[PDB]
Amino acid sequence: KQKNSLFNYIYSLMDVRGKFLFFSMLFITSLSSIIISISPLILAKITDLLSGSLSNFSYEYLVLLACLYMFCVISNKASVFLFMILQSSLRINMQKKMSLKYLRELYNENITNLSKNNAGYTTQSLNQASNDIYILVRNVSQNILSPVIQLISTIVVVLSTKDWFSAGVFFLYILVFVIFNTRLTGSLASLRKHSMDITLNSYSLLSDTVDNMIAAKKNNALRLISERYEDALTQENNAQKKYWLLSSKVLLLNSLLAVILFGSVFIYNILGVLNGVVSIGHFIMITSYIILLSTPVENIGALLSEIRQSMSSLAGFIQRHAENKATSPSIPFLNMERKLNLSIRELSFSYSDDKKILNSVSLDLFTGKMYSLTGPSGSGKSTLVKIISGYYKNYFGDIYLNDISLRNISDEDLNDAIYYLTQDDYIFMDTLRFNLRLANYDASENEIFKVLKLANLSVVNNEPVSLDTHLINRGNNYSGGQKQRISLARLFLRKPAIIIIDEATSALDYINESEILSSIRTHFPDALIINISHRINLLECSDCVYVLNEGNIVASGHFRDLMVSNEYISGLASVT
Amino acid sequence: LFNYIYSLMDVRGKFLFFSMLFITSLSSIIISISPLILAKITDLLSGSLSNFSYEYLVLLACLYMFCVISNKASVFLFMILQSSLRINMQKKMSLKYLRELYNENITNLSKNNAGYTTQSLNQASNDIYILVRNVSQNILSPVIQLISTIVVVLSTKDWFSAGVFFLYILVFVIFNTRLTGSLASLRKHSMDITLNSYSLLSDTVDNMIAAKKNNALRLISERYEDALTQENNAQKKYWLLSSKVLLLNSLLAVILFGSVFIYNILGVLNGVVSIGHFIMITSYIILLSTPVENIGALLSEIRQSMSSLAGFIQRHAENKATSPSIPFLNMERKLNLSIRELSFSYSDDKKILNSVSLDLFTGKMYSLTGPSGSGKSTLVKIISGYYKNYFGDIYLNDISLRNISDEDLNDAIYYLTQDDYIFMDTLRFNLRLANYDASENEIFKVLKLANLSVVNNEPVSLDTHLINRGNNYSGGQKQRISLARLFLRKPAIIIIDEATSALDYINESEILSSIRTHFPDALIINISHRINLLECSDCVYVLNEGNIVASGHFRDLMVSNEYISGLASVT
Ligand SMILES: CCCCCCCCC/C=C\CCCCCCC(=O)OC[C@@H](COP(=O)(O)OC[C@H](O)CO)OC(=O)CCCC/C=C/CCCCCCCCC
Ligand SMILES: Nc1ncnc2c1ncn2[C@@H]1O[C@H](COP(=O)(O)OP(=O)(O)NP(=O)(O)O)[C@@H](O)[C@H]1O
Ligand SMILES: Nc1ncnc2c1ncn2[C@@H]1O[C@H](COP(=O)(O)OP(=O)(O)NP(=O)(O)O)[C@@H](O)[C@H]1O
Ligand SMILES: [Mg+2]
Ligand SMILES: [Mg+2]
Repeated sequence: KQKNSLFNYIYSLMDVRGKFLFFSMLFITSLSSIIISISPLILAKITDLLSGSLSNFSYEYLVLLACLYMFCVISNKASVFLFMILQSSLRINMQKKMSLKYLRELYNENITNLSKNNAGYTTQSLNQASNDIYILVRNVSQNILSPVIQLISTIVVVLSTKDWFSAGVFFLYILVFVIFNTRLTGSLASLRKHSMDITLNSYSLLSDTVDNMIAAKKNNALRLISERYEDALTQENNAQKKYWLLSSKVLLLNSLLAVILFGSVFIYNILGVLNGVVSIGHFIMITSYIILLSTPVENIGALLSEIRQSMSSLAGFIQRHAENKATSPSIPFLNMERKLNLSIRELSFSYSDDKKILNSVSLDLFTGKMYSLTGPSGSGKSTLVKIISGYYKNYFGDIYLNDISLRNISDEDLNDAIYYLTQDDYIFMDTLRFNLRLANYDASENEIFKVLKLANLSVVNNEPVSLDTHLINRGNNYSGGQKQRISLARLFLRKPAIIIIDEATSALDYINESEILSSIRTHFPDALIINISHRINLLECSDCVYVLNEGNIVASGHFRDLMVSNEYISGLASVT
Repeated sequence: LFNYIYSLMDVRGKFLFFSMLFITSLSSIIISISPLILAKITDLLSGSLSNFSYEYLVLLACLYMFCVISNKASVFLFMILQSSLRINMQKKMSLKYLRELYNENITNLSKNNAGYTTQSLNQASNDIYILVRNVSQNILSPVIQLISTIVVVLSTKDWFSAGVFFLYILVFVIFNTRLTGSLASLRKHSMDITLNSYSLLSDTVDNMIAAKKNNALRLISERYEDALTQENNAQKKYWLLSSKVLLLNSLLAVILFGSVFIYNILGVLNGVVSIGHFIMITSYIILLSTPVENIGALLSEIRQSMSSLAGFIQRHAENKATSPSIPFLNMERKLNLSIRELSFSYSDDKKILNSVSLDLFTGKMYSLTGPSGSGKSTLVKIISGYYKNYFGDIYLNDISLRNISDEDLNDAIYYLTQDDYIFMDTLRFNLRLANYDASENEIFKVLKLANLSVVNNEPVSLDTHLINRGNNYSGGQKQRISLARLFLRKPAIIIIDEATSALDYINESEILSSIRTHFPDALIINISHRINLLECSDCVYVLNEGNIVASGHFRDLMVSNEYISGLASVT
């Protein structure tokens, strides 16, 4: 079932130019194997014409024979050069389509599955898959028809000259070969997959160490960092050496078998020539076939190995990138109301198992009102808003948005209705313009600059901020607060019903914090605002405060009614 | 360059490399006899065909088989040694890179992402591979086969054949070297665009959640599709030149060797040339393709893998200022900080620190505040030796920062960064980052002081597996990992850059209490917008647009300064 899907996926990556280049590669490889299977006869015809006659033969016929042999050799090499030219053209062709499909496949993945591995891993995963496709494209376009043509014609012709021992031992070899190799192909594929996986693990650890280099540098941790990479590389070498040995054994055994079987056919025809039983022409033909047969034998060996091993390694890739999907019913044409109310009913959640993060959160929130959510680090404020923001769908209980459940809301509509301002910032290495166009693609130069004022990012160090400001990796080109302001500026281009601010202002000064938080309520008057904070002034300003403790909502109501009643908020209101 | 590749080979590596060179050379000696054995077989065919002529034909046919067998055994043996050598050189290459990356400056490290550095290793490893190959295979072997050919064809006194043969190698080596550089430049430029593309993929994948939640598939996809289009165009430009060189080299071979074939045909038809010699000549024409091909590779591959490997050494061994350092410095337990007229720019375009003049002392806690963009982080980063391109001076008990080794500075100062850097590993590993030699107990002791010894009424295990960017943990729990690291370290200066923002008053005050307890003589710089730290400090410093605008006690500043007055009014 998955075998059919694999080849259909490779075929789909080929546009019209791609399909021609692939069939041209198959044709040229097939045509040249026809032509080169003629050449051992030409050689035999040259040999007899000369053998016996004492320079008494048609010199014009020898020239015609020698020219035909040359045509064979020239056309076969022209074919090799033409195949590799078409091969690289098809690699280039299929490359772009493959890479975009990956990015688009990664975008449609769930946050839980995305978080599982880093960039180093996903980057090298594409690498392996691309190469796996390449191998499969090659093995199909080159090692299917061509070795069959050359092996069929060889037994047909040697059978025609009524040499039974030669054609016999020849057919015996292809039989013993195809059996022996298939009986060891899977054993190689498993050893190769396990290696390639360890290789991913190693690239994963390199990107992890390089992304956190400053930390390792400042803690003078070269030894600790170096040793855990050195361990990964040692796991890589050992996995590679295990493949190497099996690969080397198969090659040595296949070589020894060829020497024993084809060596006998060579000795047999030598004795046949010495006892006048066999002609020299025929002896040269059998000699010519023994030599010619190596490349189709090689191309079969390759196909049996390469097709199975690249199909195994490519199977594993398609699995960890298209699998994780529960159901998701969604609504066909939903046009959400400008005013939305949130109703969380007996919400329960666990990230893993054994430990529950949200016990039975029951809340009811309404349009145009600001609410504060607080609790100790580990209560699950972020978790709760993440679930409201559709990060996770594996939850017990229900969440409504004006009668409509979250389960029946499309991820596109949900993201248009709600805007979550994350605890950590996500700044793209690009222009400031690009980082803001993330929020709204169709936004004009003015709409974007207007938004900079709202996020207090229109002027930095008495200088006007350019929309063409290049932003370094993780936006570390900008201050902690300036990073927060990028993410805040995004909100102003968006048009949501619910606005979640998860400690999204923590890096800002008292002036900026208040001005932006003011601009949010001004710009979005009907927006329901959930605010996560450990600070009394941010809790004070809200229409109602909710205290989360160990998964359950322990206290509700006005801040003043809570600053003495509740154990946590009294703990906050310890200062002053 | 070649010394760097050679250095990557241990004793087993050097054997495997020389075995590859030897076997490649030996097989080219053996296979260069081959056209003469074919000639002798053609000679015998036009003879008497006596018992002895038949026996001689067989012994001859066996020698040609030995040639063909030994040449193929050599191919199989070479590829076996090549993969063994790849495996061998692989580890040594990769660690040298990581160790080279560790010794790089923060400014240069920040320039490119992991996607880029990961694929940069990929390209260089492959460039080494190619070079190892072209040297071990395409130098002695084609020379042997080309020399013996002209020598033998010259011996049989065929001047036109040996003439046009020598003419071909001459026209070939000239034509190709004329186009090699043009190919290398087109290939390097392509490989660089390839890095740019991997860089954009890792940038997009690392910030996927952001792009997902902003329904930005179109903007994200478009950006990558543009990069891929820049990649294809750069690749197609190489492809065309590569394809043209190959077709022109093929057309030259057809014209030159085709003439040698027609000449010897006419020589055979006019009784001038024997059939035995005519075979030997076509046998030499056919044999010559592989050494011509290996020279075609050597010429083109050695140049293009040297160009792209030159670039890799340039960007990974340069941009070093000076650093005079100190031989054996054993820093005093008590250190005072003296910043005198400090000025700094990141990109010279704008000044970030105007003329910061400060003086700080042992066992005293100081607070630094100001608006976002004033330069609090910048200043402490310079104190922490992140940057060295600064005007003015910074002392540490008479000793200047400029004369302090980055290792000693990192032992004297401990900077708790604005953003957290959690390693995807065990909690144990994240804490062992601070001190390698730390025992299981020293590490658990530190978990208590960090307020991380219990999470959700459950005891925290040192074997807790931490996901990419530590997103397996809460904002505050992340901050606590970085804080726990400080307790394994032994510094004189402790900088806390908004390192407790994600913590509530209780824990913020509780951890900051255990810091002062465990590090009594430590000078503490605290960057905070909150007041529960500013009020706790022995002195407050207000930074505004690069210059230090206010000093003294917090209470004396919420009277004098409007910024400190307004900040305190948030009660
Ligand atoms: C003139 C000479 C030209 C060359 C000759 C070409 C012959 C090609 C032979 C290719 C495949 C044959 C099958 C290989 C498995 C045999 C090993 C064997 O014992 O296999 C037992 C199983 C099938 O093998 P498998 O599970 O895949 O694992 C292989 C492993 O060796 C289990 O232990 O079934 C049978 O016993 C039935 C076998 C018959 C199936 C098909 C026959 C078609 C005949 C040829 C037509 C196949 C189509 C391709 C070629 C036209
Ligand atoms: N991805 C994750 N996998 C497993 N557990 C997690 C994950 N993220 C968070 N947790 C745990 O769930 C608990 C609550 O996490 P979270 O919702 O981030 O917290 P919080 O209450 O908002 N804390 P804080 O923002 O730091 O003040 C913590 O004890 C975390 O360790
Ligand atoms: N790596 C960098 N490259 C270029 N400019 C930078 C860099 N880091 C900081 N800046 C700029 O320097 C100024 C101050 O940066 P920084 O020292 O982080 O700030 P801050 O005043 O401490 N702000 P904050 O901690 O976020 O509230 C800002 O205008 C930044 O854009
Ligand atoms: Mg949180
Ligand atoms: Mg800062």
